Parts: sequence; structure tokens; C-alpha cells
Amino acid sequence: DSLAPEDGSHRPAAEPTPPGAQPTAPGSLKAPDTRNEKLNSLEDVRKGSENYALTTNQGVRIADDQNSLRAGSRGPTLLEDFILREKITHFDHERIPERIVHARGSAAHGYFQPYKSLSDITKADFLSDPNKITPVFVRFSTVQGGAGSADTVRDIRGFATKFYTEEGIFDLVGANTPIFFIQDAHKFPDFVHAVKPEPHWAIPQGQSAHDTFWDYVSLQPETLHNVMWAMSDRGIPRSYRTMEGFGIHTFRLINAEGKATFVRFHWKPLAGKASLVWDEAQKLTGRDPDFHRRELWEAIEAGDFPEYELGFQLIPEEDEFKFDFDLLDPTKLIPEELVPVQRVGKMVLNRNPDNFFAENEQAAFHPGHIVPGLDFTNDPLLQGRLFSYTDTQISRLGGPNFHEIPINRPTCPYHNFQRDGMHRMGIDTNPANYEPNSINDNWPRETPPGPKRGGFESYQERVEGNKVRERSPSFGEYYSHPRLFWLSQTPFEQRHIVDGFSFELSKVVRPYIRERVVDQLAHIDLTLAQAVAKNLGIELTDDQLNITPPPDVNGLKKDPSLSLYAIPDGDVKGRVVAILLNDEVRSADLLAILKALKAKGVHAKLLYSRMGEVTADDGTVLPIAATFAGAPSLTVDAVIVPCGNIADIADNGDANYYLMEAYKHLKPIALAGDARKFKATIKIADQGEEGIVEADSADGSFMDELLTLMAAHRVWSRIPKIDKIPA
Amino acid sequence: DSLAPEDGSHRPAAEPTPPGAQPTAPGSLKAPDTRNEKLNSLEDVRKGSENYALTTNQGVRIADDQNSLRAGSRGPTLLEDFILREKITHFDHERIPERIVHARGSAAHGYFQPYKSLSDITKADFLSDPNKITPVFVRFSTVQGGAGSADTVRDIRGFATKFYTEEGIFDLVGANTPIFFIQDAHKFPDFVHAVKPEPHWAIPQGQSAHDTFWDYVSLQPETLHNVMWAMSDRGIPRSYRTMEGFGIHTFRLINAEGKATFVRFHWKPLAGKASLVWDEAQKLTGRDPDFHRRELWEAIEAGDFPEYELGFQLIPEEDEFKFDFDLLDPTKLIPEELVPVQRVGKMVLNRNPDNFFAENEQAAFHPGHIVPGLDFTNDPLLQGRLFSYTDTQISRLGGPNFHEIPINRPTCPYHNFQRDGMHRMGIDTNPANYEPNSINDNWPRETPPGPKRGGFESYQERVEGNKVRERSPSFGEYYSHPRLFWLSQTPFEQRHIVDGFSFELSKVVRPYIRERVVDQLAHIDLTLAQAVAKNLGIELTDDQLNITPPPDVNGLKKDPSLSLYAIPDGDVKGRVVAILLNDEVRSADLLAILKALKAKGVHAKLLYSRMGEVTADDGTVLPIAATFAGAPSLTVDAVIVPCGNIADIADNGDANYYLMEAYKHLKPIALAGDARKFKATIKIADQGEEGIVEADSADGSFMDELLTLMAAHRVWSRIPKIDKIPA
Ligand code: HDD
Ligand code: HDD
Repeated sequence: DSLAPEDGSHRPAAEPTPPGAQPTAPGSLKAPDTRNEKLNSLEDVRKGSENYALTTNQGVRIADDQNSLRAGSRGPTLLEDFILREKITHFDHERIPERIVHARGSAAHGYFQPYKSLSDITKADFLSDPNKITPVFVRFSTVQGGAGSADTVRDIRGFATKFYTEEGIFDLVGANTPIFFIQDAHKFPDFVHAVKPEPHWAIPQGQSAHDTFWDYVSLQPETLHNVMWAMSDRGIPRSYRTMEGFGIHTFRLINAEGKATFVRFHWKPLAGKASLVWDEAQKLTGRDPDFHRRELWEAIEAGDFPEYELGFQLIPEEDEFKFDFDLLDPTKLIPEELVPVQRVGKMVLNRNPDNFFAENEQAAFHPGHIVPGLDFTNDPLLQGRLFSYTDTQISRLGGPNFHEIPINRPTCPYHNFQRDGMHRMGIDTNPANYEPNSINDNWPRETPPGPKRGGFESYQERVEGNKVRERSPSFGEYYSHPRLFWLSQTPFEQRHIVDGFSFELSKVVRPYIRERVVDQLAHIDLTLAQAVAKNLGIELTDDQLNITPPPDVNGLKKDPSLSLYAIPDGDVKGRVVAILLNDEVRSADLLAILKALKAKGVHAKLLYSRMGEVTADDGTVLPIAATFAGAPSLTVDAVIVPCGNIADIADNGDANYYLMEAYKHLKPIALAGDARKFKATIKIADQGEEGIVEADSADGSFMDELLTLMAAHRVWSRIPKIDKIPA
Repeated sequence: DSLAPEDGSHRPAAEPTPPGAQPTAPGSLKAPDTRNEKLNSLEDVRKGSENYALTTNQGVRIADDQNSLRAGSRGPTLLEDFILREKITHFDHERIPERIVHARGSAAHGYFQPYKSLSDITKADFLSDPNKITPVFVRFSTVQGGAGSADTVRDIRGFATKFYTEEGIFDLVGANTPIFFIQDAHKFPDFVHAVKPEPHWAIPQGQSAHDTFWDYVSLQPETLHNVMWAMSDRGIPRSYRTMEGFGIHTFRLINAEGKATFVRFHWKPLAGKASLVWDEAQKLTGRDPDFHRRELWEAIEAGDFPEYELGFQLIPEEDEFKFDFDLLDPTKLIPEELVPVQRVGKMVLNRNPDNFFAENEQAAFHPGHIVPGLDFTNDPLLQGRLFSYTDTQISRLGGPNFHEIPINRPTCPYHNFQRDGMHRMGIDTNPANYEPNSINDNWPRETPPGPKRGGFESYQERVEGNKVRERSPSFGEYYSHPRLFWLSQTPFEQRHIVDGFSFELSKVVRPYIRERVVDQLAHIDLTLAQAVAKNLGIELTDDQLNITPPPDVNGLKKDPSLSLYAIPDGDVKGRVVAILLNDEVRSADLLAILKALKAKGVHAKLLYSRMGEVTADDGTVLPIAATFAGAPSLTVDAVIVPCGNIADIADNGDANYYLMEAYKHLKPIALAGDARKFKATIKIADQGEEGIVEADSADGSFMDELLTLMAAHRVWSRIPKIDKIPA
């Protein structure tokens, strides 16, 4: 019975559409023409549904899927109802363990291509030819929260890319900050337990603002550098598209001649760097906990493909010990002023998955999954990571055949003498299951190392030392990087860092813990220490006021690449404007607005006080995306209020608060005609004010002003005016 | 090392302490003298920590837990480091599958005691004597969200009680609404999948406001009744302590004579019925996603034990067919005006767990777990539930030995011939592992049914009919209960229902689904349908305008027990008041304020613009609990602003907004002396207005008036005033 509407409006058009225009859908139905080798290789397991009979898992057609089998229609359910038990059994066993860390993540498919051959420095096949494309699957995530936690929390973000290369899978498993909190993997469980929900009551979710995290940080100064990044606006990115990606550790590139080059991996967001502000981010976890997941999926459906530039920081083997920090210390970043990021290639994410569980939830990424031409280093965090990502999927993905889960399968050949394990898919026909063997003539065979298509051979690094459980003495420096980071931020970023620490520490119940953290801040910078201390009602002591600042990092007093906003990098394509409608919209304003927005690739969401439709002054029927309360200003980048019958929304509480919220969160607001009367609500400026666009109508000049504001992301000059507005 | 602070402030006092005064802690440490048989039985597995050496899982002392073993202090990590590998292995496999539904839940220990023997109607041992104390373990939950999802979402709430009886575990697995959405267990997966995050992208979390839920609802009218409950304020409870509890299904009570009585289980909140308002609940999912979990824990730590009264709806076997609706239909409630709830006993929750994962996450509840004196019915939803709850823990808790997990273990004896299975703890010495046997003289033995301590025998219900997959025709009525619920709500409750539907339907992207639900509502009540339709810009057709309303339920045109607020049941103990401080507070007001609150067990939180202290007019040093932004008005029940230097916070946006938010969410507000200046922030006239307490000081009747408002929960007369106001 229950069928599609007559008009076929149940199904989304299979073409790129702006966010909100059509219901979202599985990637292969939304963009059937978007292909790559990995996507095509998944065709063996994709299952359709249209025009097929409903069946059991054993292929038996079901006649009645509305009822259990029972003795009489008001009788007991019978044990022989195998249709019911199969259906319930499958339901009862739907869940699989979520990831210990990074449980909350959003993923997409894409492709990578190098700009030029990198054969002089590496024999890795995927970086050898500019016209050789490598399919990717990328998963972005948060760290602390469960798979059901919110997206816009303050946390580090994970940035994992699976490269399906012709010589094996390469997983580049990184983050959105260039360092990690700890130095040795042996302490991972301590750090993670400290930041995770506390053990007695399992609170708080997706928040570091609790006693145990700050206790750990206070006793483990090595965490301060990544804590600085977390407390900055880097901890609350606007989108996965507008954050940097870093592999954190120093790895090696190995060329065909055997030369090893130290490398640190970077991802540069081609959409620019952009973060939310704390109040916005926190409120957004409540208004839309799926904001980053939704934004990524819709960008891809709209053709606004998340694009990243892969970059390498290359350090010659002879320069290993030439910085004032150890290259193998993952709490230490390599300043771009010292070692520039060389551009390597572009990564484009152009298709969403079909089924989240099957492809995203089951995907297994592991930093040990390298290929010939790449190698590890002795970074002690990286070292311990190699043990963990293979181990963990034995329970998470049920066994050692996790490489056979469709999303994890290599697109290149794979043959070995490994057999069985739970849910073995591969049916091996090889007479032998061991080597050496004569019965299959020793196949599959080992392959000597070589310039191309060779077997993996580890770089023969000289190892010289006693068996010790000891931290390198060169890792024993914890304040210089934190301070380099602090001094590289703009004044408004520095305040946001202050506010982040002050907010977090205010949630720490034990006051001595707050004081210990403030003491640690005094070893980084007294201006910073004092600003936090004042917000906590703490007085720095005389000894604290006399702590000598840490040395500069190899002479650097700052490095602007560490700031999100010091150097403009603002792209408006893919951003969204909230348009506040009224019941007699001036169609001339609306036309100029959409044309201008369309030219720059900026989307629009038409909002009103109710759903359904509104008719403009020229009879144009405008479908309403959401109500003012339904899609808060949190969800958009700027707000436009066109002229029309302004008296319709002039006394609307939600319409007024929409502007106050956007204003508080430093977003550009544009008011046309009688819409300028909303200026009173945001008690500010008579003549005008930088950040607020105004004119008698919405024209070319009005829209160019707004788009220029959006290019700079937020109106930082308005900071001084926001802490009086009651919003 | 010796890192605790000399002064012992790291450790919370082991005595009842109000919320926020001390760091929360594991139950056995916070309240060591609070015991019961189950808590004492868990002593064999409880593990301490203080004064013990740090070891591996095999008992080997660890010398250095900061480092991995490597060849050289900057060398590679060695495979022989078994201390590293064991610690990472345990960490790597910490997670277990979350529950398929109700993954998000908060639990506590407690006890139950009947008021009088129920031997005349049931031979269940736990109800046979008023002096018989039964230890309980209760878990409250949401339904849709994952374990890391938020607490104050709009959803049904789970309410599961594990009764550790002398004759077996009795699990009463209910919810906070008297009905469920579907009629037959075979459609459970259908309904759940429809409400859960959509499969392509896994959005949205913790919400039924999406197309697939409303698609299903519109095609399955049986769901309308529970949908009505969810859309009302019942879907967003103030706390687990202030919601009702129901078993939903009609079960049987069996006495010693063999007589069967139909019974529906009820839980009455002794703190009363109380819910949030939509905007507060949604915002509160952002400001504190653990609000219910925290509130439950802290109430128990303050000694404000959640107390519930078990009640029975009793229906004689001869009255099975005397109602308009089928007694076995779970989408139908039994109106208390027809069948009164008879008070049976009291449940007190007085101790939190020690470890959330071990006790809360691994607890397994199942409604098939009944004891002699209770029995099932043919309710088709219940029938299928009996299959599911044993089945699901084979994956969730790793096997069939899940009753051996400490929290799940019976306190009474258990002996049988079941053996082996993963994680087998019990070491059986019985020579026989089968019955009948002679080698152990047939022990353990079967026990015949009898008045007390006898074997389980099912009630010999007559079964007659053909083997059919068929819904009983008596279940085919879908609108009369929904309508009864609608008509029993107050006008502001009805507005809130209209608002829930309107908001949820606005998040449904396909307009035709919205229209179809509107068509269903028009079968329930025209006023309701029209109001929702208006908010969605949908016009009812003339046909929809003349749909004749469903008949009354057995002559009833309303039943006031179905309303949260129609019949007052306001309890103020355990509620919390925000106190907006200034830098020269009038200490006399503060003393009057704080003592009046303490007298009624109402908690307070002293807030300010920063942390630290503030000095009152007489030099009294006031400890600040949180900042205005740090503990938003969403978390409190009322706000008081004492006299003092009001100009200190008068132009503080946050303080002003605090009052705007609380005013909007209908909470009592009290302003003393110059704190009346804030009236212009909330637009209060000079003469005052109901819901706002105001006077020259906090003396006389100021606190009694404020406490009367708190007793009535929220100021429902202010609804019309909140319409405008930009907050
Ligand atoms: C020693 C253990 C260890 C340590 C020291 C790290 N983690 Fe890790 N992390 C794991 C143990 C692990 C894990 C336990 O193996 C996980 C979770 C489950 C999974 O599959 O892998 C994982 C997941 C995981 C993911 C999610 C993969 C996904 O999206 O599926 C990311 C992006 C990171 N990690 C990145 C980091 C960063 C950049 C780290 C340091 C630089 C780091 N990990 C340290
Ligand atoms: C046939 C399937 C079935 C049906 C029709 C129901 N559920 Fe259920 N229930 C599940 C299958 C299940 C489950 C999959 O077996 C769960 C998941 C986790 C578990 O242990 O039990 C569960 C758990 C579960 C819990 C959480 C126990 C805890 O806190 O651990 C609550 C309170 C209930 N549900 C309540 C109910 C009620 C009031 C429902 C309707 C009357 C209902 N469920 C219908």
C-alpha cells in the first residue's frame, strides 16, 4: 500500500543540488556517474532494492511482514516463526564495538593525484606519476566522544586518509594540529582515560573540561603544546573542509637509490582555515549535534568537493639533530619558517558512501599500513601506535579478516599463506598454505626490493643503545612550543585561547588543579597566565611572576603559519547565508541577492516564522527551508534581511534574536531598506558599523560588501561590542 | 609520587553533600555505610587502589609506567615489552557493543519494600511481606541515541528495574509512557530503523525529527498514541526523578490458589511530575549533554534519593473484554478513571555505582525474567520481546554467561546443568551435567509449584485458533487513545504538543510526509490538526475538516492523570536555584535566601562574572560556584538576584541574558532591592507580574513567595509574554 507520492518528490534528483534543495541520499544514487577504481570495486557487494521481493536472509519471500505467527490472532507467538526470529536476531546483533578513540566520525570517498613525480625522494608508487590517480576514503572525527556524541565540541579532530595504491594500502592517519599531547605510546591509555568521561559516573561526554583531564595536564607538562592548540579556535573548526591536516610524526621517504629523507605530512584545506567561536560551537552541539557530518555530506552533494593539498616538510638525514627540539618528538612541531611545506598533490572528496555503517563504521585505518618508498622512525608515540591499530580490530571488526570488509579491501592484488579466521570470505585454492613449498612451486612468491613494484624492505637504520625504558633527554622541554604557538596568534585568537582555558578550568571542581595549570601557564607566558588567573580569581605569586620565559624556537619569536587568521586565506564557495523572509518580499532585492550569491558559489537558506510558502511582491512562490528557531544563525555564516513587509517580522522575537546571535558570533549581517530598523535590536551604530551592511536596497554594491565580509569569515573588530548584548 | 595536595582537598567527604560542593565519587567511597544485600554481595569483586603497587594484570610490579622499552633512549620500541603490550591490548579492547536501543542510560542502586503482603493476589516472594526488603538496580535511559548521545533530547525514556529477589531476578523493563508505538514485535526493527539515524549518513542523533520517522508514523497509525506522548512535554522530562514509569504490557499475577489477575505496572514519582520546555531541553543538550545523568548522581550524593511508588492496575480475568480497547494491545492505555492504580510499595534509589562500565554498561535487563507469582499474557509486542532480551546479550556481553557478570548475578541460589560457554566463571563440581542422573542422586532437583519457594509453572491459559500471521481486529483502532490524551492535557500542554509536532515536521524535508501526518492528526482532533497545519503553512481540505472524531474511551472525555500538570504534585526538594552575585552583595539577603532554600532542601549555586570569591558588604567571603556562562539558566529551576552593587553586573550581557533565558523558559525569578533594575531587561511593568518575586529586600515573605512558584514548577501564565522577547 503505502506508496510514493504521485509526483515523485520522494526521490532526490540525481544531480548536484544546494544544501536543503533535495533530501540527501546514498552516494551511488545521488551521483551514479561519479566513479573511481575503489568505488567500482565495491559493486560486488552493493545491493539495490527497487522492484525486488522482500525476503528472509535465506532468500525466502515473505508474505506478511506486519505480524508474528501465533495460535489464533490474539494468541501466543509460536517458536516456529523463523521469519520473525531471523528478523529480530539480526536486529539484536546490529551493534559492533565503537572505536576506543575517534568513535564519532564522518567519511567520504575521493581521489588523489600528485602534482609531479616525486621519484627523486621516494619510490612510493602513488607519488610517482602526475597522471596516476589513487582512490581515497577519508574519515574525519573528534577524539573523546562516543559515535553518538556531538560534532562541534572542543576537541582535537582526526583526519585519516586511506590511499588504495597499486602497491598496497597506505593509511595516512593524522589530526588537525601538528603535534599530539604525549610523547610515548605507553602513556596513551592514561591520557585517553584522563580526557574521557570519568569512570565512576561516565561524565562528561566530548569535553575535556573536567577534573581528570586538567589533573593529568597539570602533572604532565609535555601535553601543554597540544593543549594550547585545543584551547585555541583550532579546537572548534567551522567544517572539516576548513581545518589543516597533519601526520604529526616524522616518517621517512625512501627513494630507489636507498636514500632516506625525513618527512612530516601536511594537508592544506583549499577552502581555507576557519573556526567557530566557543559560544556558537557549544550551542551548536545542542541545536545540531550532526553539523559537521551534515555539512560535509551536503558540500559533496552540492559539488563543493572538499579539496586538500598534500604537502611535505622535508629534512635531510644529516639535519636530524640541527634544531633545538628533537625531530622524533611528537609534542614538537616543525615551524614552516624553518622548513617550508613543499606542495605534493591534491585530494578531492567527491562522493558520499551508500551505507554509513558498512563503509564508515567498519573502515579500519592504521598508521602501520605503509608501502615501499615510505618508512617509519623511532618516534616513540608512532612506535607504539604500530602495535595498536591491528590489535584493536580483532574485537572491533570481529577478527583478522577485517581486510575483507569491502571498504577495507585493497584494489591491488593480495595473496599470502594466511588462512581461516572468523568470517573468512576468500576461498583459497592454493595447494600450499605455507612457504617454502614445492607443491605450488613456491607461489605466491617473495619479491626482492627494487625501484618499482618491489617487496618492502626496512631502511637499515643504525640502532645503538641499551634496552632501557627511558625518555630521551632531548624530549624534556615543554614550554618553548606552547609559547611559539601563543605568540603567533592574533590578539583575538589569544583572547579566545584565554577564554577556552578559563572556561575549562572553571569546570574543574578541585581548585588546586586549576592553580597547578595556571602555574604551568606561567612557564609559557605571563600575559597568558595572568589573563587566565584573573578569570579564575587567582593571584599569581611573586615567584610565578618571575619565571623566565622559555627560549625562542631556533630564533623564532613567531610563525604566522600557526595562526588561523593572521594571513588571509578566505574562500566563500560552499558557505551559507540565512535569508530572513517576510510575507511580501521585495523580489528585486531577492534577485540581486541570489545572483550575487550564486556567482560566488555561496548557498542560501530561506527562513520564515512558519514552514510552507511565502509569496513575494511579484507572485514568486518561495518555499521555506526552516523556521527562525528551526535553523538558528549558528548553522549559517552570515544573515541577509531583504526589504518587503518588515512589520510582519519586526516584532518577531525569534527574528530579532536571530540577528543578536549572529551578531554576538561575529557574523556579517546585511540589512536592506526597512530591514535596517533591526539595527536597534543589536543596539549598535547609527551612522553604520564595520560588519553590518546597509543600503536602501540589495544591489551589486550591497552584495559585494557582504561577500567581502564573508571572505574574511568573521567580524573580529566587533569583539569589544559583544559582551554587553544580552544574547 | 605523592601528588595529592596536603590538606586533602582532592578527596570528597564521605557524607551527603549538595550538588557541586565536593568532587563526585564512586558510590562505595562516597557512601560506605549505605548497604543492601546486592551491594554487599558485590564486595568479592570490588577492587581498591590506595597503598597498592601498580602491576600488570598478571600481578607483576611495574617500575616505570611512563616509558616503552626501546634500544637506546631514542631507539625503536622492542617487541619484548610485554608491559606496554598488555596495557595497550586492554585499552585496545575496552569497548563492547552498546545496546541496540536505550544505549544512553543512567543507573543506580536501591531498595524496594511492599506496603502490605500481596499474598491474596500473587505468590511472588518479594511482595509477600512488608518487612521483606528487595535490593534493586535501576537504569533510566533514552531510546534512540547512542551511549554518548545527549540526555535532554525529545524521546521516550526507558525505566528498567532489576529486583534481586529471594526466588530469582525479576526485571521490570518499562518506560515513562503507558503505551508503546507498535502493536507486534515483528515490526520493532522497522520502527527502530525509522526513528534511528538514517542509514546513508547516520543523521540525526537523538531525534525523531527526520523524514523516515514521520514516514513510518504516517503509514502506521497505531504509533499515533505514543507519538502524542513524545510530542507533549512528557518527551523532555526535567529529570528521571520527575517522570512516571509504566510496564506498558498487561501481565498476570498468579496467587497460591492458582488464580490469575491481569496487571499493568506503574511507578509514581514521589518528587512529582515535571518536564522542561522544548527550547530549554534542546539548548541543554548543548550546554550539558549529561544533565540527567549528573542530576541523578548528585541527588543521590546529596541524599535526595529518587523515590518511586510501585502501583498496580488490577483487572479480573472476567473483565478481559469489558473495555472499548483490547487489554493485550500495547498501543492502548488503561485510564485510571476506569481502573485505579493500587499502591503496592516504595522504591528508594540511594547509592550510585562504583564503576559505570562494570555495573551500568554491562547490566542486562529482560522482561522475560519473571518469578513464580507472575506470568505473561499474549500481548503480541511483549511476546516477541521475550525472544530478544536473552538473544542480544550473546553479542553485547560476549556470551551466555552474562548472568555471571557481577551486577547481573542473582543474590539467591542458582544451580542447573548448564556448562561452559565463553568467560565461564562458575566451576561446577557436580559429577553430573545432565538430568535425570543417578550419579549425583538427581541434584540439583526440580521443585513442584507451591505457595512459596516452588518451581515455575505457567498459568494454564486456554489457547484456541489457527496458526496465523494476523493482527487481531480488536487492535485496529488508532485515534481514540491519542484523542483521550489530547483532551486530558491543559491548554499550555496542548500548545506544547502542537509546538512539538510543528517543530518536528518542519525538519521533515519531503513536504508530502508533513501533509500525511497532518491528515492523521485530523482523525484525532480538528483543533490540534488545524494548529499544526497553520504552523506548517498547510491548509486542511473541507473533507479533513469534517472527519468525525474518534469515540470517547469507555465514556471518558478526559482523564486528568494523563496530564503532567493538571493536578498539582509539586515537590521542591532537590530543585536548584541560581544566585546572581555582585561584588558587594547585601549579606542579610544572602543569609535569608540561602537558609530558606536549605530549609526546603532546595539547592543553590552562587554565580558571578568570574571564578574565585566575592566579599559581601559585611566582609563575608562568598565562594563562586560558576560563571553566568558556565552554568546557564537551563540547569536551574529558578533565579534570584540579591541586592548589592547591582551596577557591577547591571551592564553585563551574560547576567542580563541569564534572566532573559530563564524568563522565556517560564522559571520563577526573584529580584531584591536594586536587582529590580533588571525588570527592564525582561520587560516587567512597575506594578510587577505573577511569576516575578520583588521586594525591597530578601526578608519577610520574599522566599515563601518564590518557593510557592517553585512548587508550581513553571509560570504557565507567562507563555503569551514570551512570544515576542528576543532570547
Ligand atoms: C597506542 C595507541 C595509539 C596512540 C598512541 C594513538 N592512537 Fe590513534 N587510535 C588508536 C590507538 C592509538 C586505536 C586504538 O588503534 C584506534 C582506535 C580504534 C582504531 O581503529 O584505531 C585509533 C584511531 C585513530 C584515528 C581514527 C581512525 C578512523 O577514523 O577510523 C585517528 C585519525 C587517530 N587514531 C589519529 C591519532 C593521532 C594523530 C595520534 C598521535 C599522533 C594517535 N592517533 C595516537
Ligand atoms: C523484540 C524486540 C523488542 C521490543 C518489541 C522492545 N524492545 Fe526493549 N529492548 C530490545 C528489544 C525489544 C533489546 C534489543 O533486546 C534490548 C537492547 C539492549 C538490551 O539489553 O535489550 C532492549 C532494551 C530496552 C530497555 C533498556 C534496558 C537497560 O536499561 O539496559 C528498556 C527500558 C526497554 N528496552 C523497554 C522496552 C519497552 C517499554 C518496550 C515496549 C514495551 C520495548 N522495550 C520493546
